[PDB]
Amino acid sequence: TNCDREPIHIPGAIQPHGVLLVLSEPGLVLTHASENAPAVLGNSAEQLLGAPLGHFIEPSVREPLEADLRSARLKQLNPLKVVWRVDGVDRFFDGIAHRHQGRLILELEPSSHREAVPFLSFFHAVRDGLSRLRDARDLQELCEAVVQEVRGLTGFDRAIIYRFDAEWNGSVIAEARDARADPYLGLHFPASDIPRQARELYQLNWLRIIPTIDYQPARVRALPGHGEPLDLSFSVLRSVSPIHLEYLHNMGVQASMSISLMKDGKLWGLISCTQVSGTRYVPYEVRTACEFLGEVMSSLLAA
Amino acid sequence: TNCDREPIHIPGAIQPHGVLLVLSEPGLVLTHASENAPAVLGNSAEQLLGAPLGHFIEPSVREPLEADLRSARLKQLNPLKVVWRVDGVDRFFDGIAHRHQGRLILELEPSSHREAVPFLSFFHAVRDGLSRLRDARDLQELCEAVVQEVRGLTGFDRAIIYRFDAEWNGSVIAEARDARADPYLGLHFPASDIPRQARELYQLNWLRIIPTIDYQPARVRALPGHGEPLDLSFSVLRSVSPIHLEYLHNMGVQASMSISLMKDGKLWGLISCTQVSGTRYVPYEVRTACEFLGEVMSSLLAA
Ligand SMILES: */C=C\C1=C(C)C(=O)N/C1=C\c1[nH]c(Cc2[nH]c(/C=C3\NC(=O)C(C=C)=C3C)c(C)c2CCC(=O)O)c(CCC(=O)O)c1C
Ligand SMILES: */C=C\C1=C(C)C(=O)N/C1=C\c1[nH]c(Cc2[nH]c(/C=C3\NC(=O)C(C=C)=C3C)c(C)c2CCC(=O)O)c(CCC(=O)O)c1C
Repeated sequence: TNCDREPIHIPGAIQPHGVLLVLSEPGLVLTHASENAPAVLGNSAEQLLGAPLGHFIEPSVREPLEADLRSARLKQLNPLKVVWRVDGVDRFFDGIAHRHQGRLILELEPSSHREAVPFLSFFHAVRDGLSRLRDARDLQELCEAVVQEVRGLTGFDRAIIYRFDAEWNGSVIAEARDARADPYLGLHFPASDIPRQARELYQLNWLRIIPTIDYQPARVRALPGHGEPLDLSFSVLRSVSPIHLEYLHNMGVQASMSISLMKDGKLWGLISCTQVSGTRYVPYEVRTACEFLGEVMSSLLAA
Repeated sequence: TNCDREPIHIPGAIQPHGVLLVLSEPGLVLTHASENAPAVLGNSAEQLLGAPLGHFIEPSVREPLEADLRSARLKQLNPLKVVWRVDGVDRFFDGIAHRHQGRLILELEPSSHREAVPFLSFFHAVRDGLSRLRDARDLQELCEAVVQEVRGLTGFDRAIIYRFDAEWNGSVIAEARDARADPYLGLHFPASDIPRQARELYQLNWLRIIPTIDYQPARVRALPGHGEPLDLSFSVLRSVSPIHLEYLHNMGVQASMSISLMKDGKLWGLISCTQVSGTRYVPYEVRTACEFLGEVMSSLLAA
């Protein structure tokens, strides 16, 4: 059987800090809703399933949101501004929507604290980060620049560059760390620690975040006739493989984030961040800044 | 005498769509002010020279603005939010401040129309642009991607990649254009069209914009004992060489913007945009998005 066979893209559940909805097209009827929607949204699955999205959206946000969800050209439009009028009292969310395997999936994460101008942090993060990455004169300086930059933006206890060999064993070739985190720099690990179906998924979906490894997976409920396993390959809230969560627990890690490094269309390595402390709910603008720096580093893996 | 000798970094004047101030440190006393300040700011040079900056700033913006100007770490903090309370009635500006040759220069450009969330356009421009640049498989596709991207963001009639040879002659190696603009693709030009002191300045200051070639230069006035030619090398409002403005007039160009392409610390080429139509007051977020794409392209000039 071994490591490579557990699926991972169809867990049937999400990480409960956000809500996952599936929307029909073109009508935007909710055909799936994750069952943590009462805690996060103020509505039940029963109120949600089969209702049109617009019924729950503050009316002045509604028309542009529906226009974006139908756009196809959908991020490029992410993040979507979603304002949920429940009882009502608005709740504010960043929507990340995508199409995959014929379904339109909308993920909702509570909008960040502040007031502190939208997208200003991303502007500074990628400008300052790009010039630090360009200062690097070789691969090893590039790696150290990225890991210092990502740890600064996220606050993670540890950030490494994890590089794959021929073979798919990995090596910790650069590390930035708080002093509370043991040093993994220089360690090599077998290929099965990131098994083959994970590596294949990470060639397509370049960012994953587990802000706490202790969560109760929120099942995705569906209208009768619907689900059938939801392919969650491109969903940021996808519940991750339980055996990886026990790897993290045994390693003493409470939260994780990694970013794929690509070279010639093939997975080259990861930027891997870990928290030994407590949780790490990285905000949207920070995650996206980090993933953007991973793309820059990936494009600089040349000569 | 010839082309290489006219200075260009000390014209004594600026392009009048913004205001240039020089500030003492640490006290932020205005020692220089451009003479278009009545039109743009609502104050005269006489009211400005020798007054502390804070006297003109809306009080809730004032402390953070002064903190930034003293920071050193100054962009990284650009753009500064500057709210000018004159009579009073607030006016809103993006401040771009820099230190050079011992002076602290603050340039003020009216804040953009809207309402349309700050920095959202930059977020989308650099994300969408980076992935189009990464799609390029060789230098020629890179060049065509950049020129299509920059023309899309700015609306310029023409955008070219202008590459320097051994020698500093130039070649138009890629072009995107409205059909109203004659094609320069494939043309070669002598080194003197971008003379040596311009090329040296452009190795240090990677962006220049002339939103209309028909402007009355606004003299920079100074307190007695002060100016002495203000070195405007890193100032975005620097009035450009009059002979270049007549080159543009004869070429039939009403507005221009170029971005330096760097390779191994040496000027490699320019992204050059021209308007045959009318003016081109490119907004701050667009200019910065374009310059960021120029840095990415510069970093990809490798192998
Ligand atoms: C055969 C089953 C598995 C064994 C044994 C094992 O050790 N992992 C197994 C399955 C598995 N791993 C992952 C994802 C994963 N694994 C890592 C490994 C590391 N994290 C570190 O900090 C270090 C060394 C310092 C290593 C090595 C990483 C980075 C990841 C990516 C996720 C993350 O960033 O935390 C999966 C997929 C989990 C999922 O995507 O659902 C599986 C099934
Ligand atoms: C000896 C004096 C000069 C002669 C003769 C001439 O032709 N230019 C001279 C001086 C000069 N040029 C510049 C800056 C400059 N020149 C160009 C040239 C081109 N623009 C085009 O569209 C093309 C071809 C399609 C060419 C060739 C460019 C792009 C620039 C940069 C400024 C801009 O983007 O418009 C200067 C410096 C002007 C300044 O920075 O003050 C000078 C003195």
